[PDB]
Amino acid sequence: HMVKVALAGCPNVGKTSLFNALTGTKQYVANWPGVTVEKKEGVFTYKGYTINLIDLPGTYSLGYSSIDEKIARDYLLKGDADLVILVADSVNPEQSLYLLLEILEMEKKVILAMTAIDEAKKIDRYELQKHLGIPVVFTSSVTGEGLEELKEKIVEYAQ
Repeated sequence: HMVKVALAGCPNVGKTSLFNALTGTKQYVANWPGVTVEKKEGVFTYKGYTINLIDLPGTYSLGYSSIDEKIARDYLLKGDADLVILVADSVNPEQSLYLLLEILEMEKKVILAMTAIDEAKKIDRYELQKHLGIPVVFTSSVTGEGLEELKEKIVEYAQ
């Protein structure tokens, strides 16, 4: 099967690192349609599923007026993605949780991928997940921690 998965997040939450760890060199850069804003897109396979991962511009809010947010908002409204992975900073999750509320308006199928889990130690996952009613995965792009659990969640939504 094919699955289209959008990666969303505020600026500086490790979204590029996570994108790179998932796609490796199987990615390429182009421009979003009609604008100069760069688009990264890539592919990986997991357990028979081919996943097209599209990196959305960083956004504090989908409602803002800059081109970055218009791009992300428009893409999420036109629900081409099958699900969304929201990349979130573990140390300071407030902005990510705000964005999550906005995204849930447009797409109910969301996975929360927490980053900076190593620094953070220096959150009860099951508790955060029970609260939110969506899967929450703790990831480290560097060690690969949590990436298997993330991909497993992608295929669960896909079905």
